[PDB]
Amino acid sequence: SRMRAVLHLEHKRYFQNHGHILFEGLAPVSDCKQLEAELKLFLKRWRENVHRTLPGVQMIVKRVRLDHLAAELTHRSRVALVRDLWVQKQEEILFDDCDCSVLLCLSGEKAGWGLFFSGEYPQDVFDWGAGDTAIILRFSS
Repeated sequence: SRMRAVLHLEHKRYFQNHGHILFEGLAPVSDCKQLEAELKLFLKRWRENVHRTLPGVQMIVKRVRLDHLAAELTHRSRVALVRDLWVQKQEEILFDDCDCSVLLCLSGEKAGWGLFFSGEYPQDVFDWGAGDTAIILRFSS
């Protein structure tokens, strides 16, 4: 089982205040590693919109309620996943003008960890070992 997660008003405050927020254990480490395993395989750009080939992406978004959480932080009625990127390093996260992005770490110490943010990726908030990958999720209203 997994507890139901709930945004506290302080998480909202931190995001309103800094324009981003970082959550430990945002998504289950099991779904994460398990998705990364299918991603390393899917390699016969390849890394763009992996959700159009792997059901695991939209299942994490839908089952961890990232979409509703994103909307809640940004005071939107509804957002939806419109794009994604499987990245190996932080410099691959380029500007996107969507309502809210969520970086989700797939492997390593920081696996299952997730960062919500709008605009350009926040340089010194989150990073992952050279052996680790992550996936960036763009949510739009």
